[PDB]
Amino acid sequence: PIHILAFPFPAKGHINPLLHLCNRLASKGFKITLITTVSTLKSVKTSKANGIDIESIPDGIPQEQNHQIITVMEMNMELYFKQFKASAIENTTKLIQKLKTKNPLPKVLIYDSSMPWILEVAHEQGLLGASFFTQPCSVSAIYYHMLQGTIKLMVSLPYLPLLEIKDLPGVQQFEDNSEAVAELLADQFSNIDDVDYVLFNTFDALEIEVVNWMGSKWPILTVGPTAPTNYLFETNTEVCMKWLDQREIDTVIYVSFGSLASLTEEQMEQVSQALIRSNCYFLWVVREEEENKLPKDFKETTSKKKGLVINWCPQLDVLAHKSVACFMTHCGWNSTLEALCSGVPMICMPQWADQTTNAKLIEHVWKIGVGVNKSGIVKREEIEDCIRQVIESERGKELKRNAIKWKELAKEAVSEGGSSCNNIQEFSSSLL
Ligand SMILES: O=c1ccn([C@@H]2O[C@H](COP(=O)(O)OP(=O)(O)O[C@H]3O[C@H](CO)[C@@H](O)[C@H](O)[C@H]3O)[C@@H](O)[C@H]2O)c(=O)[nH]1
Repeated sequence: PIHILAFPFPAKGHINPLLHLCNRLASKGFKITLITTVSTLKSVKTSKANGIDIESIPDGIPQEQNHQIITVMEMNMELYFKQFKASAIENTTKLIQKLKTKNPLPKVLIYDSSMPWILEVAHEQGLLGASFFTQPCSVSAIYYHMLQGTIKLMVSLPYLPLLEIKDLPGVQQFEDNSEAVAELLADQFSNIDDVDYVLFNTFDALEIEVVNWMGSKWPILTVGPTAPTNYLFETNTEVCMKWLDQREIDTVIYVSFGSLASLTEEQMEQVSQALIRSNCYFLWVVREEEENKLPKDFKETTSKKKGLVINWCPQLDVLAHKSVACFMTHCGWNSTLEALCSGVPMICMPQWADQTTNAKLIEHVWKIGVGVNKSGIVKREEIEDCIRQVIESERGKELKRNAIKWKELAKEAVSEGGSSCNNIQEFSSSLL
């Protein structure tokens, strides 16, 4: 078989979409080796069934308690991203040298678009290099314009809706890391003309004009959603799906702020009271390190009547469940795309980076969500109003119909003859 190496950035919103692409490629007969940091591997709980080799490299940055890579990295982003980069260059080189003692020999390296310098490692090692963008073409275009200097982070950019300042990717939220973060985002396009394959986790129908514009510059391959319609980490699948199977159609608010965003105790309380004083069933993912900021008896007592509070869930299976009526989300791109492809309208509570832009696209372009309005805390009353809008109002019925329409276009994209299916086949055939 042809041997593909895959190197996501060490965060779940980067690992997961690449993992799903890898599972698709493995189904077509390719051998896959997934490259993870030690810290990522510590959280991997199931891997046997996917048949993918997992090889680990050092973190390359300090190990601070049991915190995640980006958490440590945020203490000093400019220094620690550079340390992560230098260590990853050296250790991916060493790992490829070792893999070259085994058959089948590696032939291609799919790497996260946020680590463009991995292209030089792939080419030095005689491999093809494929840059895998985990953000939509619309937001990625902003980073391209940042690299060209057309914009520095009302705003008008080619083939995007008119944006308010709050709609731009949120780099200011990173405080003394804002400048480093803006440079790393722009740098995704620094070597794009030398990449062997440019892959985006999106589908053409979702952003026709920006994809077309992008394609006028470089051959790009839209391959999304890579997610099927599955997990490396603990997802508490049995507890979650049995609770959802007890819920009636269209009754559950799914609530998640993803793998990284952490709300203050003050914000947690407003979300908590909003969910309670709404009278809806809710499944709220509160990561284990964030639990201690919940109200005193929320998890054990107050949420017991209508809520399931869980430290992680099988999000693809949850969003596919008929009981789910809407998705209160931080609007990370994976959650955004997974909800659209599942036909689930959202309540948008973006926190930083591309989430702000994603929320604007959700509400104003794809029209499958509403956005909370901050006061900078989002108040329980605002959340409750958004819940009624989606759950009870005529508008929410329109958002749901729009979400089902996108689900159908996404199904077509990944089915035989669809744009993403065609592009994955073109990629596979090229490797052959
Ligand atoms: O209980 C859960 C919650 C989430 N997920 C999955 O976790 C991932 C979350 O990804 P995402 O929605 O993209 O949010 P983040 O966790 O914040 O990660 C991303 O946040 C931004 C998304 O665009 C990007 O900068 C990067 O891809 C990455 O940092 C998705 O695959 C989810 O399906 C679960 O499986 N179970």
